[PDB]
Amino acid sequence: DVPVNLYRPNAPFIGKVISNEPLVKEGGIGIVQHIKFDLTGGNLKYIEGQSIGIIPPGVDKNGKPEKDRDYSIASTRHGDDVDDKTISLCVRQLEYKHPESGETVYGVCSTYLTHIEPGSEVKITGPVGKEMLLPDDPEANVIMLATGTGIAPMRTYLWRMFKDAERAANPEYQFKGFSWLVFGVPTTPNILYKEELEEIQQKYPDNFRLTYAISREQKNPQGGRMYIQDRVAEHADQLWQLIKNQKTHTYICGLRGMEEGIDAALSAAAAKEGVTWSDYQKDLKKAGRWHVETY
Ligand SMILES: Cc1cc2nc3c(=O)[nH]c(=O)nc-3n(C[C@H](O)[C@H](O)[C@H](O)COP(=O)(O)OP(=O)(O)OC[C@H]3O[C@@H](n4cnc5c(N)ncnc54)[C@H](O)[C@@H]3O)c2cc1C
Repeated sequence: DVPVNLYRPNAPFIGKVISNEPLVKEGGIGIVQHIKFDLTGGNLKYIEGQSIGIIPPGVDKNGKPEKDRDYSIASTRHGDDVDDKTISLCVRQLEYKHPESGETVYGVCSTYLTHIEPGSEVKITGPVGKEMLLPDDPEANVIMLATGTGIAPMRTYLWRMFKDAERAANPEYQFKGFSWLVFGVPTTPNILYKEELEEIQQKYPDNFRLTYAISREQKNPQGGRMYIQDRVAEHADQLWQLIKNQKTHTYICGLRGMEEGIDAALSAAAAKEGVTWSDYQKDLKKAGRWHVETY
């Protein structure tokens, strides 16, 4: 049922860039781009929570062809125009230290993508992944814990749940549960898709809650910068009470490092009721109700 590896590295789909828009507003940190690709002329299909590969041009420092890099799909199965013709990505330009030889180092595939022009052809593989799928059950509770580009699979969920055109296109999924996104970014200009998330919470106050952790604008109770683990700690009891429901799913996505603090906070909440979270969590994972994609 789930589409997987309709295209592979040895024979990728050659798509075309339709658009490449900035998601970091003025005064933000770094570069994050929303990139939409044209799927017509191939049979790439996908669903929410999946990823695709991009193969960038060029050779590495050893003269070898650059390999596939994976990116979370940021559009629903229908694409952003709900026409089943496109796919979108949410791509950060990787750049970093002199402690790697040079000045700023720029990631190969992410710089290629963030600066790519409409009309350009791109090698696309996939889709891949079965561990970040949304339940078919419209009454499920969905907790979403995202930092940075980890917003990508959450966008596919929330758009399927809450976009008018999606609801009209998806007879069998009329979401009536409760979802709660905790989203960590450094600044308010760095809140990817801010306007549309806040629009969704406004329209569906009983079905969507939005919580920000903004490190350059907020301090945790210990006086440090506010991170997502701080917000999960602040709301640990609320989150644990939701997690106790047999129909609750939790999704974690972002750059690696968030999980440790999320676990310590939930562990303290569950312990009050004589539950060891690490054991409860293994069971959730086994049941397919604890989903993690970090990188
Ligand atoms: C399942 C999955 C989904 C992903 N989804 C997304 C997504 O939606 N959006 C997105 O932007 N990315 C996503 N990523 C990461 C993405 O695949 C690429 O790793 C990333 O874009 C960087 O690739 P590059 O080609 O730009 O960098 P490369 O040129 O491949 O450079 C990467 C290398 O630089 C180093 N490095 C990384 N960060 C630092 C740092 N600050 N300090 C020091 N060295 C560093 C390491 O050596 C790393 O191997 C995802 C990864 C996976 C596995």
